[PDB]
Amino acid sequence: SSDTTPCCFAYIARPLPRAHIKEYFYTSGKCSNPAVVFVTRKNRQVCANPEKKWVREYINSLEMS
Amino acid sequence: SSDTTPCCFAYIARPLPRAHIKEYFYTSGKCSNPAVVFVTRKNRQVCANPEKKWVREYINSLEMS
Amino acid sequence: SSDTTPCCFAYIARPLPRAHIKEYFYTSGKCSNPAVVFVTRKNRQVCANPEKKWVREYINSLEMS
Amino acid sequence: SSDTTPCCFAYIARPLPRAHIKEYFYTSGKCSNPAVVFVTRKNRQVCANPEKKWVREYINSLEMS
Amino acid sequence: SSDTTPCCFAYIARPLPRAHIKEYFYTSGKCSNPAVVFVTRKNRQVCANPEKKWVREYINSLEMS
Amino acid sequence: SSDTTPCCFAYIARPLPRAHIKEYFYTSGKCSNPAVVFVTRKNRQVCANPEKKWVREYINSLEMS
Amino acid sequence: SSDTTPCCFAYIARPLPRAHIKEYFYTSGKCSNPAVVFVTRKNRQVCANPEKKWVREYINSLEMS
Amino acid sequence: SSDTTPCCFAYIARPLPRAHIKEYFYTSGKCSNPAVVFVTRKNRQVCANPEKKWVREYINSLEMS
Amino acid sequence: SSDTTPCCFAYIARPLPRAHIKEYFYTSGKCSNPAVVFVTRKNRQVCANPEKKWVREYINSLEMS
Ligand SMILES: OC[C@H]1O[C@@H](O)[C@H](O)[C@@H](O)[C@@H]1O
Ligand SMILES: OC[C@H]1O[C@@H](O)[C@H](O)[C@@H](O)[C@@H]1O
Ligand SMILES: OC[C@H]1O[C@@H](O)[C@H](O)[C@@H](O)[C@@H]1O
Ligand SMILES: OC[C@H]1O[C@@H](O)[C@H](O)[C@@H](O)[C@@H]1O
Ligand SMILES: OC[C@H]1O[C@@H](O)[C@H](O)[C@@H](O)[C@@H]1O
Ligand SMILES: *[C@H]1O[C@H](CO)[C@H](O)[C@H](O)[C@H]1O
Ligand SMILES: *[C@H]1O[C@H](CO)[C@H](O)[C@H](O)[C@H]1O
Ligand SMILES: *[C@H]1O[C@H](CO)[C@H](O)[C@H](O)[C@H]1O
Ligand SMILES: *[C@H]1O[C@H](CO)[C@H](O)[C@H](O)[C@H]1O
Ligand SMILES: *[C@H]1O[C@H](CO)[C@H](O)[C@H](O)[C@H]1O
Ligand SMILES: *[C@H]1O[C@H](CO)[C@H](O)[C@H](O)[C@H]1O
Ligand SMILES: [Cl-]
Ligand SMILES: [Cl-]
Ligand SMILES: [Cl-]
Ligand SMILES: [Cl-]
Ligand SMILES: [Cl-]
Ligand SMILES: [Cl-]
Ligand SMILES: [Cl-]
Ligand SMILES: [Cl-]
Ligand SMILES: [Cl-]
Ligand SMILES: [Cl-]
Ligand SMILES: [Cl-]
Ligand SMILES: [Cl-]
Ligand SMILES: [Cl-]
Ligand SMILES: [Cl-]
Ligand SMILES: [Cl-]
Ligand SMILES: [Cl-]
Ligand SMILES: [Cl-]
Ligand SMILES: [Cl-]
Ligand SMILES: [Cl-]
Ligand SMILES: [Cl-]
Repeated sequence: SSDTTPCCFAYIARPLPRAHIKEYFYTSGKCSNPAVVFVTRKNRQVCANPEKKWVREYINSLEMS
Repeated sequence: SSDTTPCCFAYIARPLPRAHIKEYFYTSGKCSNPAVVFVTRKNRQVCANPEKKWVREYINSLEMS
Repeated sequence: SSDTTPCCFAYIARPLPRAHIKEYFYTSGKCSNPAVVFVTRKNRQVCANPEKKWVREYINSLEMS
Repeated sequence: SSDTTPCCFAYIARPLPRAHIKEYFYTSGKCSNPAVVFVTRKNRQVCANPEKKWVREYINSLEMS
Repeated sequence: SSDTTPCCFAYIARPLPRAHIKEYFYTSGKCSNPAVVFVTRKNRQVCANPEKKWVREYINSLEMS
Repeated sequence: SSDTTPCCFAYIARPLPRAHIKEYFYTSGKCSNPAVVFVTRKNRQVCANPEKKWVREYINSLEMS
Repeated sequence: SSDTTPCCFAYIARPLPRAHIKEYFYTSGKCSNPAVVFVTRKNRQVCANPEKKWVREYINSLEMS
Repeated sequence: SSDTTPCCFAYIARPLPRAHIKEYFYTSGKCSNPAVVFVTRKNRQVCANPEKKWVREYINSLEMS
Repeated sequence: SSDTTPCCFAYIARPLPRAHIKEYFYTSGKCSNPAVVFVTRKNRQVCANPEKKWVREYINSLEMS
């Protein structure tokens, strides 16, 4: 186990393919920049802006299943 | 006693969507900071500030179902 | 994923059986108390005193295996 | 790969066993808090304060082979 | 470990042979240009245009397997 | 050209010790931020601000021997 | 080794025009005085003090071309 | 070859004909007075003040071909 | 014209073939090491030990021709 925290300082511009996304998570509140991280099936991890529509829709899609 | 207990040391500013939350709990009073943790349908866990209005509203909504 | 942190507030009195320990970790520096956590074969987390000899020996055993 | 960055927001107080440490690294400059992360043989990861003598000594020990 | 980031400034013209791709990832959101990087079996990183059909199909192939 | 190139988007404030640096290089002029990367004996890589006095002193020392 | 190497034993105070410089190099570390030599388009060669701010500004500019 | 250095201790006031100049050079930093030497086709050599505009313009003209 | 000075830090071991030598000169008194430089027909500069008999004979040959 690790004491480090994953933070984001920038976001991807174009929406990654929804079908590739395995899960998501909100970055810690200690992070200076609020962000969402999408995790793909092969464990690519992409920082996303929670203020974006497609990001919110993706999260909504993941939770409601 | 000797079991770990979850503590929060910060809160994200942006409120997570009410419809995603399935339950909540208070962190132990032994923690340095008072906190509420919202658990989502997919078991994402977010620390929240109990002194915030929207947090209170969420808890009320969760309790009054 | 969760942004809560496993913190300890008490140390186990009786040394755990070594053959039950599958792994260990140090609690975050965010926690007010320094602590070692052992994870058992049954995935239970047990806080232990970092200064105790058996604790240091278990850790050294786990790392040097 | 991932575009999240490991950040530290607190430091361990007690020096961890030098012999357990496999490597170290400096956290990114994006991180609000400057830190050093020690990585053990079994990949425990511990945040450390680079302004501490034992931390600097450990780093010196690691890089000088 | 390094705090530099792999960024792209040009996209390969000829589609890479699929059988040589062993991994992909998206460049950080910090990079000025959006890009897809394919990692070859010879461990070389190749920038590709995210909009190109063969690029999206390669990614989709890599994630769904 | 289709190869990725290292870019820096921040610098740690605390100068790493001169003695563990074995080499340096400038990031591509295509990067949004001008930067120097110091490579340690154990191949840690740290982004540095070329406009800083200590960075230039280090480079001079590395190149004058 | 038996070949001569250029050394500098002083520096002109007034910085030469940046636009005139096409390249630069460090004198050998064997030279008693550390120095940078700027080479103009018409191949004039001027000794410069590497500890000067404008000199490192020039070098940085020449590198992030 | 010679280890004497050409130095200037005064400057011409009247600008010499640009078309007569085939080259220029900065006097060494060893010289007490910073200066520019213009060399004519028939190898007349004139000391000039680099702080004067016409001198700078002449140099700029020579370097930029 | 250049502000740098040709200095030597090593003496050639095998005496140059006399017929290859075009001219000679003494390195500046500014150089930390005394030396003789022979200029070859191919316009290369070779540092030589000023104490060696063959060096002094070559110089004597060149001056008394
Ligand atoms: O990864 C989430 C949590 O991990 C802990 O190790 C860190 O100390 C916390 O600050 C963080 O919120
Ligand atoms: O790739 C690793 C990370 O290094 C950090 O320094 C950067 O802020 C990130 O943008 C980058 O993704
Ligand atoms: O002008 C080209 C210059 O390149 C440098 O690397 C050499 O040390 C100089 O001797 C040479 O004059
Ligand atoms: O590593 C950067 C290199 O850039 C070249 O242009 C310089 O002449 C070298 O002195 C330098 O080492
Ligand atoms: O230092 C001795 C002198 O020798 C001459 O050849 C150089 O042009 C001067 O710059 C130098 O100062
Ligand atoms: C790492 O340690 C345990 C798992 O061993 C737990 O998930 C903690 O939350 C994490 O920091
Ligand atoms: C969420 O949990 C930890 C951090 O909380 C880590 O990044 C995991 O990869 C992710 O699933
Ligand atoms: C992860 O992706 C590649 C490796 O595949 C690279 O090392 C980057 O540094 C990281 O983002
Ligand atoms: C250093 O590289 C990345 C971050 O730069 C990651 O945390 C690795 O685990 C570490 O060794
Ligand atoms: C004179 O000697 C050689 C030419 O033979 C060289 O140019 C030196 O720089 C100069 O002092
Ligand atoms: C510049 O080179 C030497 C001195 O550096 C000499 O004066 C020449 O005449 C000039 O062209
Ligand atoms: Cl965005
Ligand atoms: Cl899914
Ligand atoms: Cl609900
Ligand atoms: Cl409020
Ligand atoms: Cl606590
Ligand atoms: Cl004991
Ligand atoms: Cl500390
Ligand atoms: Cl080691
Ligand atoms: Cl941060
Ligand atoms: Cl150190
Ligand atoms: Cl960039
Ligand atoms: Cl393209
Ligand atoms: Cl296409
Ligand atoms: Cl070194
Ligand atoms: Cl230029
Ligand atoms: Cl620059
Ligand atoms: Cl004048
Ligand atoms: Cl001309
Ligand atoms: Cl010298
Ligand atoms: Cl001899």
